[PDB]
Amino acid sequence: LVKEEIQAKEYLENLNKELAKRTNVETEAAWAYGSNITDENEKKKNEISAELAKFMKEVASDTTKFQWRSYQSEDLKRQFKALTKLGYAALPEDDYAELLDTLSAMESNFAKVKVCDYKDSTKCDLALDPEIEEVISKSRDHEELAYYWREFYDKAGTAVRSQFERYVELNTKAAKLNNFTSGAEAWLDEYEDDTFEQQLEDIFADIRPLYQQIHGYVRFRLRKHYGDAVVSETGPIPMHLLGNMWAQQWSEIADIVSPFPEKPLVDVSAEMEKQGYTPLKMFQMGDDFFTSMNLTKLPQDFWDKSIIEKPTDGRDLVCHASAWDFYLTDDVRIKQCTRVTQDQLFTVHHELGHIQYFLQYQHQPFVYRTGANPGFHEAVGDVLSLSVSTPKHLEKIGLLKDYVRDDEARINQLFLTALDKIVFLPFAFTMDKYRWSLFRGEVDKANWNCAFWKLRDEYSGIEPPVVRSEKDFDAPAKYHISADVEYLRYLVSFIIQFQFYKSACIKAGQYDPDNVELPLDNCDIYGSAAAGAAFHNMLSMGASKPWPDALEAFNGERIMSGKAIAEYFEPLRVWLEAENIKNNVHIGWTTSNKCVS
Ligand SMILES: *[C@@H]1O[C@H](CO)[C@@H](O)[C@H](O)[C@H]1NC(C)=O
Ligand SMILES: *[C@@H]1O[C@H](CO)[C@@H](O)[C@H](O)[C@H]1NC(C)=O
Ligand SMILES: [Zn+2]
Repeated sequence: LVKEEIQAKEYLENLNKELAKRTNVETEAAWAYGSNITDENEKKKNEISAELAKFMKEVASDTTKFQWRSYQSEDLKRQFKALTKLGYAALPEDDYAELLDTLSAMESNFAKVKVCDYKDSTKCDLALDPEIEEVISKSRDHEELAYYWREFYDKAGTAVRSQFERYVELNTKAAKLNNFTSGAEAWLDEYEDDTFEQQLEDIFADIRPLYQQIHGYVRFRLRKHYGDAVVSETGPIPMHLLGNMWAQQWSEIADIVSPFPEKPLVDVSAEMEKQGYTPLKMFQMGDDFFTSMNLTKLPQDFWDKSIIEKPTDGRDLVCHASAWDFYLTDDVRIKQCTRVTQDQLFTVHHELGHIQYFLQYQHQPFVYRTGANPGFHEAVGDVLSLSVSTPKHLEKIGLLKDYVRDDEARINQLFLTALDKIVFLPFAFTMDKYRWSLFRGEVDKANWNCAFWKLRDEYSGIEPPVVRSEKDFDAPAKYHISADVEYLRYLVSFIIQFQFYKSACIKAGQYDPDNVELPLDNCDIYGSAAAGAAFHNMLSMGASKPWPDALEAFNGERIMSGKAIAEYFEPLRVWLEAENIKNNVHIGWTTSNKCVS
């Protein structure tokens, strides 16, 4: 049994190596398909996934040869337990193949959406990225906005209802084969905490009043721009006016809702273009931020194999930005259809945070080469982006000029940041609240579409521009819903990234709550080896320990907390509460009239 444990340790070392080797090729096939959507690439991706699922079944069976619950090493026991968890690979081979086909159909559908131009309906080659996203972000023609909203949701959402239904069924079947009640419990398993969902309810409830104030002010300002017939005083905000196809962040309309329109609003896109920025330069700058913190420089494979601008050959691909670990040493890549904008610069850092994480844990055994939890993975790059976005940093790198950081400019900047960070929280929560409700069998198929919009109303106080019904199916028009990517990770990320940022800022000498010269919202951790060390300590652990141990390695904390994010926006909360009372701004909303059961 001491002998058996020694044998089990060698068995796991070899198994992890083999899993990394096989997953490398699965990842190559997935990369090929995602960068070039073809029936041939789809078939190879799905065959290799099927072969790997069959291997995982064998692995799970082989683990029963070892009396691993009697072993001394908690590490070995953790590895064995992770290797017993089959997920979708628990499905019978025919069901697994059908699930893969279903997922590919939805992903292909999303990637291939083309719409007709509003001004000339004979031009029908407008894609989400970049053409439709450009219109939704920049047009202030409410009819044009509503047209693109409808065309996109009809094609990206409604077209895949039947595939989505079958996916829900197979996801549920898989979950029950793994002894989870549903796919909701399967997803929640990744956080290794039986109170995790309630913890999020509690944090969300604390931040919700600030969201209500932001919502009310934005509606007030939208109504002043568009008039009562377009934006009602008391109803949910028509979502097509919020600058984003899913209304998940509202910073693209900052020029119609900024607190002080006479005072500066940071948008460095023009200066980036004036200075001849390219996607390459943007990625080089991100790399430089990480190396400035004494973290790992991007390896040669990254530069040689990444795709950092949209192809011009007219093939179909998934343009949704992503970061890829190929499970060797130093083979890590990003695929991004990069444009030279402030928003895209943040996305670059977001994706490079994933890459940094891959590099930091690449010597862990294969089973531990992943995030402490899914939210940790999403948070890394956003911590850097918070620094990148500060007037302090943008002035230093020459992208922001003639900027006086007076009280009004500060409110503009905090408000802009809140349009990205606070507004996203109810959005992110609803993406999984909706799917969990379907996974759990709590909504009859007859009510699936209005269940989606009811949640979007309840939590975000937004609604479609036009009346929808159960003849539409709108949820899959969000990438992650069509792609079967869990979304709670982003809610978790948006909370914990402020915990990481606050701690890194203190370690860098960039934040002191008692010093007016060092406010949290102007902290730049660029150049801080001390902040980098904290990242190294956490990120190098991968998934070797439960996430509270990874957090503790960073800053001694073990608890997920909304204190930091509230602290960041406290100056905005004070101003905004006073401003809404001053202007008699209506808070809250009536139930939406936009979904017919
Ligand atoms: C796209 O993939 C197909 C194989 O499915 C291939 O014939 C074609 O050359 C590929 N294009 C690129 C740019 O890789
Ligand atoms: C920087 O990182 C290297 C590599 O991890 C480490 O050995 C060294 O201690 C760090 N240097 C500083 C100044 O923190
Ligand atoms: Zn991400």
